[PDB]
Amino acid sequence: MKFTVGNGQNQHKGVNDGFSYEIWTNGGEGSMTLGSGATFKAEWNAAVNRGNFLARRGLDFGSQKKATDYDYIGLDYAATYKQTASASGNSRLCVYGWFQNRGLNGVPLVEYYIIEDWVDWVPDAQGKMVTIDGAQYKIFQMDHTGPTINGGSETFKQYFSVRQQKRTSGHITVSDHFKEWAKQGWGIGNLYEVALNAEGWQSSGVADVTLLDVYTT
Repeated sequence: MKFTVGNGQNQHKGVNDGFSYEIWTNGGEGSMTLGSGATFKAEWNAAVNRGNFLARRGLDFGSQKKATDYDYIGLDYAATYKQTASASGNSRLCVYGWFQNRGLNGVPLVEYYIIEDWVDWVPDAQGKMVTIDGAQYKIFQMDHTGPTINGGSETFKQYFSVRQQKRTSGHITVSDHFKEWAKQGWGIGNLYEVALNAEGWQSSGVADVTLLDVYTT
């Protein structure tokens, strides 16, 4: 089952087997092919000025409770991921989601990234190295202004963990990243979703996610 963007429709989002799916582009083309469960394969050609593409699948949490209230959140994945063109472009493979702050006081709206692999460029800022799942990640936060899960342009926060040693398979203790961000004093809203995300800016490539499991205990 395939969903194509950049040829009439710029987005498709839905659910299958209890896991979300979403593909979107501005100015590129691409497709996502679902597999069982949360698995999928995606391909994009957006190696054009301001070409932008995303494909992601994940577990919705309903924005019900503080992300760090969940005792354990695991994500296990295996993928092949390749960038094949770059017009001064880049891409990343990452865990992705939001902390919703609707109804919450003195808490920011957060889009978060746990970046496992990237090509040519990755976000960076003054940050701190931490050890999670036996591996080094740099954590930092930054302002961003743009469209949001809530509607049009606003100024919100992005939280990042960037894996120092790139990889395309393994176990992520997603709840340990949330704890590390919490330890910095950063505000933590209600968990919207936990997804695995392939995105590309002014690039082309493929991500074939053959294993993807997201769970909470």
